[PDB]
Amino acid sequence: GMSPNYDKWEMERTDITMKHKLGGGQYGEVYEGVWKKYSLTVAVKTLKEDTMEVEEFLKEAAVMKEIKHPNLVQLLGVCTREPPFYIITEFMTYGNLLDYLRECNRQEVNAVVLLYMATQISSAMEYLEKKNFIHRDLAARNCLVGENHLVKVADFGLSRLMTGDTYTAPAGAKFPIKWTAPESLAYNKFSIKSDVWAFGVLLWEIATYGMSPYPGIDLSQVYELLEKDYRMERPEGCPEKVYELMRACWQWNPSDRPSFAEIHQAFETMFQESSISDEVEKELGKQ
Ligand SMILES: Cc1cc(Nc2cc(N3CCN(C)CC3)nc(Sc3ccc(NC(=O)C4CC4)cc3)n2)[nH]n1
Repeated sequence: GMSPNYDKWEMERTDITMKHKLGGGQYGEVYEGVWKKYSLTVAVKTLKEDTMEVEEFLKEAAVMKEIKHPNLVQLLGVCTREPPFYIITEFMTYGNLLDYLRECNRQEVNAVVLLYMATQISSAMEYLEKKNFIHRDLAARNCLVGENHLVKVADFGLSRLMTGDTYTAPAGAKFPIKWTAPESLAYNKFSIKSDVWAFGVLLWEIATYGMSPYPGIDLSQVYELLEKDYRMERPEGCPEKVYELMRACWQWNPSDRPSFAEIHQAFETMFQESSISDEVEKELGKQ
């Protein structure tokens, strides 16, 4: 018999040491912290006093208690009973994937590692796909990097458990044009298929080591271009099979886009073969 107000996810703020702010203010009020009890470094997202976004914060916290996967950043606890609200998650030492890609050593982050990243992400999405959840904000900036190129998807502020086949965002809502599928931009309609489209754009960010999508193109012209069947070109050095998958993710009709299960299977096979090849190449100097 547990105590009356026992809540398995709650923890006292005093258990956490708050340190420096992370993400240079780009990700809101998030700080690096330490869960003293375990001398564990953790990430802590908080909410400013006053704020008119408390509901959004609680929802984000709620969703994280519902998902668990090796490639989804893990919620460790929350402080949502009174005033300063906290969301505590495992710490990913290398930060967000976009900056990781923009500052990496390409000798280390090579062809094999890029496929490994996409394989890990598709794995997480296959999990969400089968749970019938939508992420709604897939982008390299929303993925994190740990030791040994470990990659996990994060930022579930818009993640939704779907009841139907689609989700209609409220009128007036604004979205990241470059990662947003046409049906979403035009009718605010989202589905696992719109996440697939987004995944295609994320593959492109990986392939280009973090370049911003649709180079030089004006945001106001993106939709018109897509409608005429324009799509970003194959990045220099990007394997043909990967670009094909990319193009499949950008099929105009959501029903024509592949499933994450299919995407994951494709990358798993490409990663394996590419990995083997890399190890055999190293073998050329040591047997
Ligand atoms: C969730 C999470 C985040 C992390 N790790 C990090 C690490 C990081 N770094 C800054 C730059 N150095 C060179 C490397 C480490 N910068 C950020 S910037 C950042 C901070 C927080 C969030 N997201 C949240 O707190 C969400 C999950 C509720 C996203 C990006 N996040 N581990 N776990």
